[PDB]
Amino acid sequence: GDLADRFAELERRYDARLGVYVPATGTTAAIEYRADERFAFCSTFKAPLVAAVLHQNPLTHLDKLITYTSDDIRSISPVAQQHVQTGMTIGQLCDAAIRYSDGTAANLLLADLGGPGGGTAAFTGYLRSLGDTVSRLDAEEPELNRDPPGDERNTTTPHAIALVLQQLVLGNALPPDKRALLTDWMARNTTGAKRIRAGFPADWKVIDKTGTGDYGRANDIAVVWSPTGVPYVVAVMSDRAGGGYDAEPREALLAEAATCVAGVLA
Ligand SMILES: O=C(O)C[C@@H]1CC[C@H](NC(=O)Cc2cccs2)B(O)O1
Ligand code: NA
Repeated sequence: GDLADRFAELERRYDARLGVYVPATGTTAAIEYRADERFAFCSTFKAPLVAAVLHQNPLTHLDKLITYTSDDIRSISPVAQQHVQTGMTIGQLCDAAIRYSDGTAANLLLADLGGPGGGTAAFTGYLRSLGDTVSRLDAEEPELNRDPPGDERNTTTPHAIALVLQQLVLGNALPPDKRALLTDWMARNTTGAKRIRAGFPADWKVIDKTGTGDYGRANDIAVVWSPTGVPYVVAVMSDRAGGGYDAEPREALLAEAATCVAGVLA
């Protein structure tokens, strides 16, 4: 259709590979572009990671204090690295993992799921439990960013991650109370002003989880509400693998992709 051609023009203009998935609703068709193609998760996994922790524990667990050392700061950790002396509660870790993409928080929450591979296996299994047979997490931060194009490790697809997020925020994967916490953390995200948010009019609400990696990898997964309160899930994934491991990620690609989506859903 014409929208596919426009996504293709966007890819050509940015010298990038773009993936888009907006699940169909009772009133709207799905928007799909390279939606069954694999893209690195990057920091986007930190949102479903928080859902896994929520899922597996009573809410009182959020008050559990976790201590760690400066040697645990092995990845970009804007919150955790300033709380080595105090520790952080599981809830604070969930907050940081989503709103600041905190990698140490992510690793600690992975550990909290238990089992081999520092909780990476358990994370993947959580996604399996939501019907996702595609996504896989194989390493902790930062080593999960190291995989070259073509390697299936630490990848998802726009389709798979969109349907995960759909079930988590809009569906019944979580009880409404836990769902509200996940939603609130994504709502107050600090990292996403220049991506999906930048492509929707100000009277639309946007909650989201960003990620950035090597090979120009830039993702955003969002739930948006129209001015009338109609929700949609918008997953946008990109890389610029053609330019090499140090290709510049382009936030503006995601904003423009989201603009194209907002045009269809207005
Ligand atoms: O939310 C965002 O968009 C940024 C977030 C930062 C932590 C994670 N990145 C890393 O830890 C290393 C990186 C490689 C290339 C860039 S940062 B994550 O994937 O992305
Ligand atoms: Na500190």
